[PDB]
Amino acid sequence: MEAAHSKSTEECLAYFGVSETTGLTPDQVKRHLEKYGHNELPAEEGKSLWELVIEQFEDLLVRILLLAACISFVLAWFEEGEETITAFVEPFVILLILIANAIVGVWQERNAENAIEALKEYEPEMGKVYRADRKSVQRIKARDIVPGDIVEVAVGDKVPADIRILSIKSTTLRVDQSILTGESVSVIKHTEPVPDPRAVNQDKKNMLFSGTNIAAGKALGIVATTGVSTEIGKIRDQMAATEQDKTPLQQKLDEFGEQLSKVISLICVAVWLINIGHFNDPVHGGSWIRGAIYYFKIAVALAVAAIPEGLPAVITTCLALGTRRMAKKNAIVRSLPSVETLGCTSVICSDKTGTLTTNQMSVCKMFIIDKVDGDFCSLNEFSITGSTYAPEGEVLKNDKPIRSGQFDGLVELATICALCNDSSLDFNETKGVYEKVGEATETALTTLVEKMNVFNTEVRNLSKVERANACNSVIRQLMKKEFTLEFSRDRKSMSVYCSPAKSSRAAVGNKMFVKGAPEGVIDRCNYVRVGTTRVPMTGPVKEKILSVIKEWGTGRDTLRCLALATRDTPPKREEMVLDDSSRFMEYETDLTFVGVVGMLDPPRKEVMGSIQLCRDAGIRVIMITGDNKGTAIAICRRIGIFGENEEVADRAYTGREFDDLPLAEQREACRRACCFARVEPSHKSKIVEYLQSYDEITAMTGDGVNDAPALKKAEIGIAMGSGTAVAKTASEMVLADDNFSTIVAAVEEGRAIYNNMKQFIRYLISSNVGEVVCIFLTAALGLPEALIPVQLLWVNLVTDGLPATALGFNPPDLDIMDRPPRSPKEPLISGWLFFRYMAIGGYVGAATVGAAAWWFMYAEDGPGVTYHQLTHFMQCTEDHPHFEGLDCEIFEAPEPMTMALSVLVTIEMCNALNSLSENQSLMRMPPWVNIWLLGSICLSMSLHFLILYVDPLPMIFKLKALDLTQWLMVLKISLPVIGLDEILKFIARNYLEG
Ligand SMILES: C/C=C(/C)C(=O)O[C@H]1C(C)=C2[C@H]([C@@H]1OC(=O)CCCCCCC)[C@@](C)(OC(C)=O)C[C@H](OC(=O)CCC)[C@@]1(O)[C@H]2OC(=O)[C@@]1(C)O
Ligand code: ALF
Ligand SMILES: [Mg+2]
Repeated sequence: MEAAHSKSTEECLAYFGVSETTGLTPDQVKRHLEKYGHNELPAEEGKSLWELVIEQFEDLLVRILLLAACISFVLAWFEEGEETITAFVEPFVILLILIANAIVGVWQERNAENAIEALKEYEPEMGKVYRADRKSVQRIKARDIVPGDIVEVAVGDKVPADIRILSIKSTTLRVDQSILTGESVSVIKHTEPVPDPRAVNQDKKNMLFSGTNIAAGKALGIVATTGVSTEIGKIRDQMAATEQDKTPLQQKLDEFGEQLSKVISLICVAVWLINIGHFNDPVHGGSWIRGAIYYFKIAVALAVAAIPEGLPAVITTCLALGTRRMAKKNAIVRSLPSVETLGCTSVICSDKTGTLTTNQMSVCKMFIIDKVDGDFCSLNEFSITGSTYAPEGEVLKNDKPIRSGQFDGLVELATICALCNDSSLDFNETKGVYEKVGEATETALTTLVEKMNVFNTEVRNLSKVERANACNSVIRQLMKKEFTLEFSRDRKSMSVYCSPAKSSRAAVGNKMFVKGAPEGVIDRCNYVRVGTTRVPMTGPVKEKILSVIKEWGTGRDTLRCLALATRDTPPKREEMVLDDSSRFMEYETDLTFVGVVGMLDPPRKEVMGSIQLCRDAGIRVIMITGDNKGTAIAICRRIGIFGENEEVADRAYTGREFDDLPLAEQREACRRACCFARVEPSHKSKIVEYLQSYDEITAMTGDGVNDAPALKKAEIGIAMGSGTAVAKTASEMVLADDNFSTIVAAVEEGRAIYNNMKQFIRYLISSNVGEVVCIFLTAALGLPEALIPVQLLWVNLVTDGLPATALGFNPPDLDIMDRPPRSPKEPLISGWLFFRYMAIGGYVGAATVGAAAWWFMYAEDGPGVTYHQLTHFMQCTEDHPHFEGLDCEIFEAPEPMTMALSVLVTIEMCNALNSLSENQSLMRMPPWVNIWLLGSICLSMSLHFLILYVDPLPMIFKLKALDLTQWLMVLKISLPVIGLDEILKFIARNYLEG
């Protein structure tokens, strides 16, 4: 039934044609069960083991490096016995790394908790219905409940489905709807209709929502909707349909390989144009079948030279280490890719209760009457410190500590708070903290009484377990609570009947202690207590009292206020009719006003500061809460989201108000407003989405089940360490410490990491440039292969793979948190940096090819072959005449190729020092600042030797160690790089900007 909250009890029964007295028939149940399905949230299992892997290859650069791997195997057959000892060493290491990351890849992702699983933990296994099937109530499987069922709920019960309340059995039905509002306070339901068809959950006080629980009372209702058609279902649907977007960095990479596929494809065809001068001459020394082999080989070369493999492993390494670092800072990162995105945050959306606040109601102000005299009435106001349920704190009179026991009014105020209470305190020994037992607004009263210690009870030596209710028990010993007149909706107050301890039932001196909404209570008072005396309530006194209640109830504190009173001469136990509550208000009459207490859920101590720091980093903070607007705005002023006196008419909205604005208005509203109150779960995700429609990287921080959709939606969802499992499993990070401050340090860590990732992302890609310049030259220039695609891999995995990981340790800046969030679009390489790496790029390309063509012409132990007979090195065994000198097997010699690889390596070992800073001369910025980089270059050079000496290696790589005569040469061809880029680093920093 849609909109059951807007209809009457009769209309709802009619709608399904059911009897409140008998319930559905076995037929009706079967028909409904088929028409609506089972009352269950569809389970969503994670991707299978097979999927995870396949998804691994889904990457373009990965599918291009795989295609080349195949062509590298198809042509792995065509080979003779000269090198028949190593023919498939390439098709091996090419797919070895592919399946290496693929496998490991799934070793991180397949390890994740499911949010819907956690969510279904709010689904009860059992429910209670009245089926025509039989007379007494049946207890069946919740999933077997259907719309139209007549259900019964009782205190402690976890509501089975979205139900329209039919009849409330007790005086009141109290419900905890924190899974939908994040507020634990008991909501008092009723059965009357709620007209507005757009009423938010907080407004549907005639409905019971699946997943919530009964705090107190017994009720009968009719099921309106089940399964995914419930409020918890919408939460479930927003979490199912999600799939976090690709981080900003991943997009830059996906863009890179998006072009690499175009550039390479274009370079191949490019070289093709330079191979038309051999197609003309009518020669049969190379058929088409053979003629194609050339291209498929040069292609596999370009691919392995372009695709900067190894990077995917360098990144994962930096992040993994960062995560360990952040964990030390109390920030558990569940999604590595989010670490980078957190530094790029411009807006932080935050839940209020239990996130910005402690979620522990605390009484911080209270007053009693001082003296009365005609139109003059003065109050004794006090303040109480303490923001938790712990009995730690003091009572302040004018900011100066005092003893409550001195004031008689406070002895009575405390007596009422201890007696007119159904809650208590408890010390959780396992957790080492004090926790409430029962309602929060009542435990605040319990806690206040322990702090006041109006009878000066000796408590310093009691165990924390016994300290929890010490002072309350003392008071419970003075008066016996005969019975309590439970709260009534038409009274807004509650009272308890008490007789003196150790007196006869006939004895005189009984009292009623009242607690309630100030208006009603104060109006039933005809007297005001003064110390231990009592004088008549008069217009002046009443106005004095109501004036301060008004200030406290709506100010910069907007506190929940309770008036405490007592009936000095209550009715005789007998003449009281307890079974009829409409008679209670009259019993709670002729009252003596005693005092007022003011409470609120405080903010966490370190939140104002944390938000100021966020502001410094150019990050805005917005509040989105299910709690009411008045207290939401109050808290916003207390933590600095609003000015103590700022006008917020257009800067704060309730969910309902927001829903009224048209779409374009809603959007703009998210840019202007900083406080959204009395919202529903989907309102939070919608706000985050609007924020994202302006291309802002938004973080969401919360602790409730109602925060899940938004947490899921935000680029960076951050859950409170001591919050719900649902929130945690939907987040990218968890603040084990529960401090907002931690978020700030995580953003800082996020900015620093990316800065370092920026360098080694350039370093590696840079290297890959010089490589392609090489393969390009020795492709349209005729020359033999200076470097084979089976060597590059090792270089881009171990040679550069080490300096990279070393760069991820560059010392971060100081002004890191004084600059505004960087744009998601900010490119890695462009402008002068595009050219600077273009020069170094082509350079290495010819720096290697030059060392190869050097071992021939201007060489030593090599044939001084002329450049012409060098480029035509092919025509040797076919054209002996023209081209002739030595043996035709000196080209594929392990010398020329082993001369270019030494250059490439020596260059990149110098380029890693050039990447220690964008526009900074290595001389100005000591290349030894990063000790891990120096030691890194060593391990690479040593491994460059090891890949020569130990024969089992240079065999597959086709390399041969060089001596001083040759090695000294490399140092003089690569070393000049600390100049080109050195001069270039001067240009930008002296002719562009700094
Ligand atoms: C792997 C190696 C290379 C050389 C490659 O093809 O990189 C190109 C390329 C695809 C881009 C370019 C390279 O393009 C050129 O250098 C122009 C053509 C000259 C080649 C001559 C043939 C020998 C990057 C690498 O380099 C330079 C030095 O100019 C910079 C940048 O890349 C980034 O910002 C890094 C993103 C991870 C990208 O223009 C980028 O395309 C984009 O979409 C960007 C925005 O990304
Ligand atoms: F704790 Al909330 F909205 F769920 F402030
Ligand atoms: Mg909360």
